[PDB]
Formats: sequence, C-alpha cells, structure tokens
Amino acid sequence: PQITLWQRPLVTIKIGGQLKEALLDTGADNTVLEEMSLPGRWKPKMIGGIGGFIAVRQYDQILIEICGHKAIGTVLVGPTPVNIIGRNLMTQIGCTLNF
Amino acid sequence: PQITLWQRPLVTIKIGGQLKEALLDTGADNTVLEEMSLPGRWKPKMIGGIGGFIAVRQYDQILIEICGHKAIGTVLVGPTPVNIIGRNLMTQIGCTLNF
Ligand SMILES: Cc1c(O)cccc1C(=O)N[C@@H](CSc1ccccc1)[C@H](O)CN1C[C@H]2CCCC[C@H]2C[C@H]1C(=O)NC(C)(C)C
Repeated sequence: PQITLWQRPLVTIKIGGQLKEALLDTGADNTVLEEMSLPGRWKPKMIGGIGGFIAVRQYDQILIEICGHKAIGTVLVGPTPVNIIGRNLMTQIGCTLNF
Repeated sequence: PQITLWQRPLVTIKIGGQLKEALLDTGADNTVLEEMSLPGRWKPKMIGGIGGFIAVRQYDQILIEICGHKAIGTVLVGPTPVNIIGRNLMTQIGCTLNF
C-alpha cells in the first residue's frame, strides 16, 4: 500500500475487540486513542501537542491490528479528538515516507 | 529519499531566506512555523491540535524549499514548539506513506 497525502491517511484498526479509524501520523512520537477500556494496568502520562497538554493513560504491550498488520506496543488513552497511530507503531508495520 | 520512522522525520527547509528544521507530519492538514516575519498580507486563524488551540497568521502563496524541493503554498505562523510541514506542502513534493 502506497498512501498519497491529498486526503488524511486514515486507516482501520482493530484494538481490544473493537474497530476504529485512526490517522497515520508521522508527526506523533506516540499512539493516542480516544477513551476506551483496555487490559491490564496503566500509568498516568501527560503529552503535549499544539495548543497544550492532555492527561492520558499509558498501556504497554497492547495488541493492535493496523490495516491488517499486527503490532504490539504502547498505546495512550485519553481525550484526543482523533485516533492517532504514531511512529512507535508505524515502525512495527514497516511504514516509510517516500519522495 | 526513503525515510524510516525510528527517529523524527526532520528535514531542512529554506523559507524567507532563512534555514530551519521542520518535521514531516502526515497527521497535520497544515504547515505551521514558529514566529518569523514573512512577505505578504495575512489573515488571523485558529488551529486545533492535541490539548487545545493556538492563534496563527495565515500566509498564502509562500515559497518553501523542503529538502531541496520547491513548493508554494499556505504557511501558518505562530507559537508552535516545532516547525511542522503538513499535507498541503507534502503533496507538492510527491511525498507518500508506504508499507
Ligand atoms: C498541526 C495540525 C494541523 O495544522 C491540522 C490538524 C491537526 C494538527 C495536529 O496538531 N496534528 C498532530 C496530531 S493531533 C491531531 C489533532 C486534530 C486533528 C488531527 C490530529 C500532529 O500530527 C502531531 N504533533 C506534531 C507537533 C505539533 C506541535 C507540538 C509538537 C508535536 C506534537 C505532535 C502530537 O500531537 N503528538 C501526540 C503524540 C501528542 C499525538
């Protein structure tokens, strides 16, 4: 799959038995999902974007299926308006920028 | 150029006679630079990221040289902590995501 950038690079994910849409985001160090319940224990974390900071819950070794490719990594959960797949997960699916 | 995502995808830009480093950001609709003086007249704009909103100045038809590729487009100027090259400029340089 080659994805051009004329539209947002949204992909379908499967995480915790749920189907979501998420944005492939090269400008994000981390992966950030809207509120959802996840197994097992987490740690509080602040992350900064443009315009300020949000509080999130850090879950490690969480299974995610991104466009049919499985990856396990750290997933942050909190009040983001868009599901974000960051570089931590993108490297696991062999995802590159090209030009 | 193929860019893997193990590190931030930072590139050198030239804009308004100045050299800067900027992040190639698939998760950004717009291009956002820290405070700098630019030719032309501008319009006020609010943009939202994670954790809130910032006020920026919208400059159109601005020349930018991104990793040696010229592009002209809308550049937003304001209190972003990182220079961000968004999709609007990335399409102009033939930039794709691949995996
Ligand atoms: C800059 C920009 C636009 O011009 C237009 C639309 C969105 C954005 C925007 O802020 N996008 C961001 C993701 S968050 C997001 C929020 C709303 C919609 C889509 C994505 C960037 O892609 C990533 N963004 C780039 C960059 C922005 C300036 C501050 C430092 C980083 C923070 C980083 C980021 O947010 N990282 C998290 C791990 C917290 C997710």
